[PDB]
Amino acid sequence: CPLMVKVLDAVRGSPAINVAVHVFRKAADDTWEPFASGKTSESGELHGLTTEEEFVEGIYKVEIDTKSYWKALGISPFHEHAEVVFTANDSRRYTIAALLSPYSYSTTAVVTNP
Amino acid sequence: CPLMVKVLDAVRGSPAINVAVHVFRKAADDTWEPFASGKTSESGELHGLTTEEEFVEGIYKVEIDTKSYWKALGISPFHEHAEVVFTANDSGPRRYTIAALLSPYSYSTTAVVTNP
Amino acid sequence: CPLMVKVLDAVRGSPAINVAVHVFRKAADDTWEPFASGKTSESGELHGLTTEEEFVEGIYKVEIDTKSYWKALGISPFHEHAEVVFTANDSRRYTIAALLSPYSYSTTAVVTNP
Amino acid sequence: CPLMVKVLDAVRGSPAINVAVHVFRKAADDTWEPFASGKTSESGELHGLTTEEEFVEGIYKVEIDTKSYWKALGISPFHEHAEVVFTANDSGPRRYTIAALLSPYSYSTTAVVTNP
Ligand SMILES: Cc1cc(OCC(=O)O)cc(C)c1Cc1ccc(O)c(Cc2ccccc2)c1
Ligand SMILES: Cc1cc(OCC(=O)O)cc(C)c1Cc1ccc(O)c(Cc2ccccc2)c1
Repeated sequence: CPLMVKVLDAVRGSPAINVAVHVFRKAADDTWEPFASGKTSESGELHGLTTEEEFVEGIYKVEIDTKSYWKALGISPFHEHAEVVFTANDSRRYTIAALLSPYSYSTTAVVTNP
Repeated sequence: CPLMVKVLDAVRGSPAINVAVHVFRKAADDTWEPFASGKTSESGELHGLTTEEEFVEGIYKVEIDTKSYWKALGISPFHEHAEVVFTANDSGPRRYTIAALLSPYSYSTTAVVTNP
Repeated sequence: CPLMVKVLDAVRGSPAINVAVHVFRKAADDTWEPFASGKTSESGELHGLTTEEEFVEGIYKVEIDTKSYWKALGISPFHEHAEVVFTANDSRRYTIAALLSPYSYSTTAVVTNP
Repeated sequence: CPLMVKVLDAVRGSPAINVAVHVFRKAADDTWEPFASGKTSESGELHGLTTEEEFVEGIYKVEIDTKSYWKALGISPFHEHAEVVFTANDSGPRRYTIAALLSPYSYSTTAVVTNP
């Protein structure tokens, strides 16, 4: 699929499982419209968010509900969520990886050619 | 000061200089209200965004304009910005440092929260 | 396999391909002895480093030749290499992930139960 | 001072305090010679490790004792330490800040290199 999300937990050294993830596309009036969502699997992965036909060029936001995830582990977190905003440009499979800690997160993009 | 932002460049091993930073606060009607903004200095620091009086409890969004930064350097980066969103001062006033590390296709953000 | 290495490139947004990786186990006299090595694949992965029988408890070092990798891209790097040192403890597949930038690197461990 | 180390804790959103740091320099015979060592302060900073005179060209290793840090907090971390290895002063004297961010199963390290 053209867009995949992979989330890891830096405290336990494991995939971040059952993390809610919502994806939005920016519309003509500059608001975010829901596009896709899911929960990460047992391997911290979220596949089948979209298809090639639907994933057109545009500005996308991937919002990862980190706060609910830490709350379920009984750990006080800093961030309300993690939000990754990017332009999808035709020329390409996107993997958005995120590494979570209660007071920090990192995100990287892996952009590859089939 | 109660809120400070520090930005580094992981390609150039230097502070990220002249990076625009915009801070918003969630209003009663659930919309983002403009709160303060500024530019990182030669040391990659942004001080003086706010005051103890003005920086009340709330949900804040710190948006770091990573894209314009990379573009001025001739790089086409992945992200539009780096965005940090947090509830501030929920148990009384704290001092927040938002530290960000930038690469063209990655960023990290961390918070240092201390009680004066 | 019990030990896997995955390396990403934060400058290009891609797997880090053809990165030399050497693994060492700490011996009784506190020196590092070569244990395994390889180069990352087209997907930035290095599999088949060791087997369950051979990967006993001990202190391991994973040395990732980041400097040669940046040099091949024509980019000046800071670090001589990236070196991840850990205790492998029985109770477990280890993924060591690393995210590379010329002046920074991060590494995380994903430790999972088959 | 020419070499400074700054350490943060990503679990506690605070400086990493009382972290041991050992610095070595590669000798002529290719072995690591002890160069300087110290403990991070209440701000997670380690200053005064060396001087401009003493900090000559060479390959240096900065070893941050992350394991003892986590253990004193009751965590069993993954890594034995965080180790940064770099050629220093190859085009003349520079000032180096080694910044590290710590989680039990992860760490990041970055370098800020400036020309006084
Ligand atoms: C907050 C701060 C105080 C500080 O005081 C030292 C000084 O400059 O005198 C120095 C620095 C480089 C910093 C910023 C800083 C420290 C560690 C660090 O890892 C980072 C960048 C970072 C940001 C997110 C994830 C990993 C790294 C910045
Ligand atoms: C481990 C892995 C598995 C994976 O699925 C395939 C597999 O499990 O073999 C896909 C990816 C991109 C990865 C690597 C990865 C996942 C999350 C993540 O945040 C990072 C980057 C990172 C690495 C170290 C420190 C901070 C951030 C890499």
